[PDB]
Amino acid sequence: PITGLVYDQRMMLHHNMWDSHHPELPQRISRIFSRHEELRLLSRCHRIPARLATEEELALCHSSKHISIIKSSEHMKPRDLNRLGDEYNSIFISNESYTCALLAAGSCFNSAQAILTGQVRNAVAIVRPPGHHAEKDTACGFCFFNTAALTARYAQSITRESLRVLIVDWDVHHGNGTQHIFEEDDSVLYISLHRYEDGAFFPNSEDANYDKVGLGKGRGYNVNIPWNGGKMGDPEYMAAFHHLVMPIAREFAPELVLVSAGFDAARGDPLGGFQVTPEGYAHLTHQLMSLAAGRVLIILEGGYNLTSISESMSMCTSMLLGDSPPSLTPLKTSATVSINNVLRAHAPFWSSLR
Ligand SMILES: O=C(NO)c1coc(-c2ccc(Br)cc2)n1
Ligand SMILES: [K+]
Ligand SMILES: [K+]
Ligand SMILES: [Zn+2]
Repeated sequence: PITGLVYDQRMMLHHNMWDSHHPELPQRISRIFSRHEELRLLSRCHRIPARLATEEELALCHSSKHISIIKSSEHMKPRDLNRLGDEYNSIFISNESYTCALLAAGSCFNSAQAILTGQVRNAVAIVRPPGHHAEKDTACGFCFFNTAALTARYAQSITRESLRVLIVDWDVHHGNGTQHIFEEDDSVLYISLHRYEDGAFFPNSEDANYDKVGLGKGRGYNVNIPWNGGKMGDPEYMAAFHHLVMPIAREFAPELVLVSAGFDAARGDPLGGFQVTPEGYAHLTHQLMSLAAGRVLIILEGGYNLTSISESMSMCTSMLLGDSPPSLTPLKTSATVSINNVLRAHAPFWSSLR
């Protein structure tokens, strides 16, 4: 089977001109890409071309007002760029930000297209800026457009409306935008694992707690796995996958799996404060490959330790390529509490839960 890879160095143009050291660095993606070359993973992949998303494709998830204001930043002066970005929560904008976000989205669209048309079995998308905090009508948390959400809708747009898409968000932060975009949607199952700390961790909303299970026809199709009081690592993530992610995913039976694959839960990351190892990410990837006839697209989200994310994402690509999972302790009490709270909330909706 063939593994696709998409990477375009033009996504490095998006930058913070008032803090050249801001953690969401252009070098995030070049470091990951270089490590794929060093480890001889890139040469094993089918190279998928990048492309710009169109404005009509952005409209699958975003309002015209939001597309209009971000598009207008392409021709702003530095003072106007600073003012606009300070209007959002945790955003910086450069004149290249809009086109880079278009490239991140269209790269993932081409990757989803390649998977669904059978050109490759699975794929990895080394892209920035990230997507999962972006709402229908707002930029937030380094994200302008919700790449993962857009890719789900794009995939349905080129197959059928009811194509079942699982989005597993293992970025350490809650993907508030992805949850809200699909909150009332039973065609897109959103499962997020995130540091929560009783609502006092970015993006700082109780919308991320385990009891937000969806709305309307979407009740049960939104699974939040919030972590509290603990430096969670491989044992907690493996246990969450065993008890929640994989049983629910199997009952949903997705046809396409997208991973909002932040690597800010990795050890070494100062923004996430967790200790998930590269081998841990390999095991999570390997479990997801058992779904959707292997149709898995790994999409970079957050992740800010340049070595950690390069090592971690490389391990995921190795798994997609078919390499054997690498070698990989009981849980903390609060992790057990978190998993039991999700199990109780979702027992009405998922009969396979135990
Ligand atoms: O990686 C992220 N999401 O996946 C992400 C987005 O914004 C932030 C953040 C912003 C300000 C401060 Br202070 C701390 C964290 N992190
Ligand atoms: K998450
Ligand atoms: K949903
Ligand atoms: Zn994050």
